[PDB]
Amino acid sequence: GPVWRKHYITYRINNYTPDMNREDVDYAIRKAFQVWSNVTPLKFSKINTGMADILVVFARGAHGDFHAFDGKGGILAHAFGPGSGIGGDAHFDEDEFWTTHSGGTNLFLTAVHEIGHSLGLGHSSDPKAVMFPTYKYVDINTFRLSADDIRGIQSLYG
Ligand SMILES: CCCCCC[C@H](CC(=O)O)C(=O)c1ccc(C#Cc2ccc(Cl)cc2)cc1
Ligand SMILES: [Ca+2]
Ligand SMILES: [Ca+2]
Ligand SMILES: [Ca+2]
Ligand SMILES: [Zn+2]
Ligand SMILES: [Zn+2]
Repeated sequence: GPVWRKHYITYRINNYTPDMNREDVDYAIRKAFQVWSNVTPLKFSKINTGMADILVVFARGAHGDFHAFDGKGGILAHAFGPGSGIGGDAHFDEDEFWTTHSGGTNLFLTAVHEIGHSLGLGHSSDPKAVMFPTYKYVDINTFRLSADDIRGIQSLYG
């Protein structure tokens, strides 16, 4: 049907992963959402029934990701552009070992990046902006966002 929205976005979480703790995914995804929403004119909303805009699914390198990247570290996940259905969703290398709160890779870091890809604009290309390709494990404790960066996205279409 006729799709043309620019404020209210939908979201859906996969089966809470097989390993990754569900409560952990909700907390990490919740915090990232507030950071992306509180810095954006477009509010977001998760559900668990009807179709949604940003869909988060856990899979191992196979369906793409450049002939299946890794499954034990390296990258964490990726997301596509707009569109419908599949478009706007992301895939996290579930095969690997994810660590909630601490122990390695946090869901928050991937949640913020994955989310920004769906809504957030282009990247910065610079070892500092929460979007750049270069991966660097960093507990959310230091996950800080430049005022100019967040202010630019909110000031653009907001
Ligand atoms: C050109 C292909 C890019 C692949 C790079 C790996 C992939 C990119 C993506 O998420 O889309 C990935 O899984 C990934 C890459 C970077 C990060 C990060 C980060 C980060 C580091 C430090 C700070 Cl302060 C903030 C964020 C996460 C996942
Ligand atoms: Ca990985
Ligand atoms: Ca989608
Ligand atoms: Ca896993
Ligand atoms: Zn993928
Ligand atoms: Zn990116």
